[PDB]
Amino acid sequence: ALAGTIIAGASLTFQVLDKVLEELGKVSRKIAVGIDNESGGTWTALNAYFRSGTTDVILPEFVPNTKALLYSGRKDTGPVATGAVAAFAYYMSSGNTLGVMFSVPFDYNWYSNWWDVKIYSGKRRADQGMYEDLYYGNPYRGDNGWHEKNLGYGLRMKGIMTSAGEAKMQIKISR
Repeated sequence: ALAGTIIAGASLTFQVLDKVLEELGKVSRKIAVGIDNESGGTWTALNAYFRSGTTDVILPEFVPNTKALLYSGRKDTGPVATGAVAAFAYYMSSGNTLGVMFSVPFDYNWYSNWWDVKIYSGKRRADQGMYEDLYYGNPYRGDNGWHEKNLGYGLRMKGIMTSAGEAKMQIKISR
């Protein structure tokens, strides 16, 4: 499989993320995530908190500098009207936590996809609290466009999230 593994950061592309979407099979709401670690140091996976949906893989445990992690999520299978919404976190060698949130709702008539990345001081696990901080703060929209900002601590991020039910999200963390 692809999701749950690490690859060369330079090889992370939309084709790779789309192949991640394909391995999820037949599910109407899913997401493929790829985060390129160019922070200057390795990261260690903490945990993933799913508010909606679930995942069939484990967060890549270690993500050395210059490498990208591949992850995926999906709505619960079957006759349930839900999407894939979660926050997951990585503990960076710098001593702070990278929090990542994605939201792919079941409906788009009154909802869009949203996402955000933020650095928290110390070792912080992903939970409802982190999800709300990221979703109700000032998240980017899954608008098929690239967005970038300073994350503080000498790091910044640039990423993109697509707008449909089968979403792709590519992010790069650079020093």
